[PDB]
Amino acid sequence: MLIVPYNLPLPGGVVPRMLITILGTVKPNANRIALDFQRGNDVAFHFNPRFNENNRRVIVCNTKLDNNWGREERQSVFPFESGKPFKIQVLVEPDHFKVAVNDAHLLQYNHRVKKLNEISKLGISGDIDLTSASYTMI
Ligand SMILES: O=C(NC[C@@H]1O[C@H](CO)[C@H](O)[C@H](n2cc(-c3cc(F)c(F)c(F)c3)nn2)[C@H]1O)c1ccc(F)c2ccccc12
Ligand SMILES: [Cl-]
Ligand SMILES: [Cl-]
Ligand SMILES: [Cl-]
Repeated sequence: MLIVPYNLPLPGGVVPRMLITILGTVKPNANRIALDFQRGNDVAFHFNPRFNENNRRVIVCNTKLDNNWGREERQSVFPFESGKPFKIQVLVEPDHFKVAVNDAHLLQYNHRVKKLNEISKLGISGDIDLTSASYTMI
């Protein structure tokens, strides 16, 4: 019910206490999903489930500055399943983005991009049916 890739404007950027909620369903034969919190052409926070990286499922997080990817942060907890509905919650906290999937804490990602108020778009892409994408202040 939303078209992927989908752009969600974040007006005035992000700020601590801002909660972003993404609902959708992973496609049957999924390979990849990405959420990109963007500051212009930079990617402040890339959140990238890979369903088949050398026959392993991994989430890769990173930042893109001046077209260059930095040091990846990985982990092995992988809550997504092909064919199944998911909820991703991204809570902006003072020193990191905090991600929970299906109401279970997954990971945190320390802020590398410091101008939070310039992180003004969220891109959602890859092998999903996207139901909804929104934000609220908690
Ligand atoms: O391409 C690999 N790595 C290089 C780069 O790593 C970055 C993070 O450090 C971004 O994820 C880069 N990236 C990812 C995307 C992307 C685009 C989309 F439209 C999506 F829907 C999506 F989910 C992801 N765009 N840029 C990626 O190309 C990669 C290397 C070795 C392996 F073995 C891989 C196995 C499966 C998938 C990817 C690989
Ligand atoms: Cl910055
Ligand atoms: Cl700021
Ligand atoms: Cl896409």
